[PDB]
Amino acid sequence: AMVVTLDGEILQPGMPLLHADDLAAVRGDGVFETLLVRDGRACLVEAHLQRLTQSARLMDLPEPDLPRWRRAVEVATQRWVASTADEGALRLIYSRGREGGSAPTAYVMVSPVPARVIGARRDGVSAITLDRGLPADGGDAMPWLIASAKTLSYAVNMAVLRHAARQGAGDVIFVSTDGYVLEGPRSTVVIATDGPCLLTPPPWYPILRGTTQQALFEVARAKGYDCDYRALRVADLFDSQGIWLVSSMTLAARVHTLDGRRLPRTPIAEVFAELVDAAIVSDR
Amino acid sequence: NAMVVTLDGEILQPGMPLLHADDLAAVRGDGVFETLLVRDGRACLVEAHLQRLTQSARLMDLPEPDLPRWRRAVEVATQRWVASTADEGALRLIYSRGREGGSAPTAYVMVSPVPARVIGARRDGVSAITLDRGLPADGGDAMPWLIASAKTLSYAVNMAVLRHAARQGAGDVIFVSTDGYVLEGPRSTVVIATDGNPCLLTPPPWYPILRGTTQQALFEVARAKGYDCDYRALRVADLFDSQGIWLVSSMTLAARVHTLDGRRLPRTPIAEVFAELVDAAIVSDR
Repeated sequence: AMVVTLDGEILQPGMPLLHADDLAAVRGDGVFETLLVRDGRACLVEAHLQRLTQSARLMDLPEPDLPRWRRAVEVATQRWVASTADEGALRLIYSRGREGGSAPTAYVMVSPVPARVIGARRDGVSAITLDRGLPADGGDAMPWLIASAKTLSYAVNMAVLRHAARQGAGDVIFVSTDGYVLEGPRSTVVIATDGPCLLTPPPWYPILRGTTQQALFEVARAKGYDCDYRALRVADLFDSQGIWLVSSMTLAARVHTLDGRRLPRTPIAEVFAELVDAAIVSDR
Repeated sequence: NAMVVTLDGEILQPGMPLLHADDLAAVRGDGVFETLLVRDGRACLVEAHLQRLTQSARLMDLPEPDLPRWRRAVEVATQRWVASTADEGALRLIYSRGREGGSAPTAYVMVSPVPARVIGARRDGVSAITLDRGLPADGGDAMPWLIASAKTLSYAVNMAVLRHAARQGAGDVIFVSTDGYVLEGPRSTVVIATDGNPCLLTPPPWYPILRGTTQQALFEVARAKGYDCDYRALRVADLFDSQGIWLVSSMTLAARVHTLDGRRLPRTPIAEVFAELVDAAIVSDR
C-alpha cells in the first residue's frame, strides 16, 4: 500500500505514520471515504469529496480543504497507475488528530483491490438479514447517533460480517427493528422491480447515502429506468427481480441467495452491471 | 505527551510514531481497549481489567491476550509514570487486530495525564440529560452481532453523543432504551441509591451495555458494609425518585448527577459516603 499525506509526504517503506495517541486508533474518531482507481483515474472524486465534507460536518470536524485533498488523491492515484494498470482501492482517512493536538490527521492510501471483490462482482454473494438495533425513524428522532456519517468506527460493521461468515454468508442486509430494509455493513441496497424500476431505502433512515448508487440512478434514469427512494420490507426483496449491494470499490454484487432462498437470475442482471460501470466514469 | 510501553517491554521513543497507516485500529477502529487509573504507585484493579479485556477480545474474535506480557508492560508503564510524577495516571491498554493482511495483533500500553475534567466531576458532580439509545432492553441477548458488551476502539458515536449533550449545556448522558429502561452512559456505568435500607442499584447486565469493572468492585465493598446491592431494571422515574445517581467509570471514579434533564436533584448523605466507597473499591485487590 502507498501512503500520501496532505502535507505532501509520500511515506517511507515499512515506516509507521500515526502516533500512539491519535484519536483514529484510540477512539475511531474520524471519517473516511473509499474510491476505485480505474483506467488512470479515481472514480467520482468530487461526489466522494462532498460526502466526506458531509461526514466531517456531522462529526464536528474542520471543513476539509478540498484543493489539498485533491492533490493527495492525484499524487496517490498516479503513483498507483505508474506501478500497475490494475484497479486500485483508494481511501481517504480524516481523523480528529492527536489527544490535545491542534491539527487533524489526514492522509490518502491506495492498496490492491481485494480478491474477494472480483468474486463478488462476477458471482455475486449470499446474504442474510440481521437486525440493526435501530428503528427506521431512528435517524430523525436521534440525530446524536450520527447514523449518516461515514466514520472510522467500523468495529460492529466487521463484527456483523464475521458473524455472517461463520454461518456461510458472504454479506449482510441490515433490517430495522420495525422490519424496514436499511443497508449493508459496507454497501447500499438497490432493488429491481417491475412497473423495470430501481428502488433503494430513503436516506432519512439511519443509513449512509450511497455515492455510487446515486450516480447509478442518474445513468439509469437517462436510459429510461425509473428510480426512486421507497420504504422496503423483507417481502419486497424476495418478490424483486434483483438485489444488489452497491458500493464504491465493490461496484455491484448481486444477491443470488438471501436467507437460504436461492434467487433467480433475471435479464436486468446483465444490464445492471453495465449501468454501474457507466455510472462510475460519468464524470469523465 | 505520553509514555508508551510495548508488550515486549520496550519503552517507545517519546516523539516517534508507533502505528502504520494501515493499522485496523485507525482504519476501522477494529480492536478493544481498557482504561485504568494509576493511583499511589500502582494501577488499580489490574487483574479485573485484564479479565474484561480478555472478554472483549473474545467477542471481537481477537487472539486471546498474553496476560504475562500484558502484566509486565502495565508495570513498566506504571513505574516510569510514578517515577516522573506523583500525580494520578490514566493508563490504557490498546489491543487491535493488527495491520491489513498482517499476521499479528498490535498491542501496547499507554499512560497519559488525567484530564482536568475528572477533578471537577469527582468534586462537583455533573449535569446530565437522558437520550434515547434506540436499542430495546432485550437487545444484548437477541443480537450478539452488535457486540454491545465489547469495549471496542469504535467510540465515534460515544463522543458525538457527548458533543450533542455539551451543546445542550449538559456534561454527560444517560442512555434510555426504546422501551424506557435505563441502559448506561457513553463512558460510564449508572448506579443509584434507593431504599428497600439504603441499597445500591445498577441496570441489569444482560442488557446491551458494558459491564463495569469499577461498579462490580463497588458492589463488593458496599455489600461488606451492609449495603444491599442488586441488578434491577430501572426506568427514568426511578432515577428521579432516587437519593443519588452516579456515573461510575475506571478513570473518573464517581461523578454524581446533580441535575438531570434540567430538574435539579436533591443531595443525600449517601453521596459523600459513596465517594469513599468507590475509593475503597479501586484498592480492594491490594
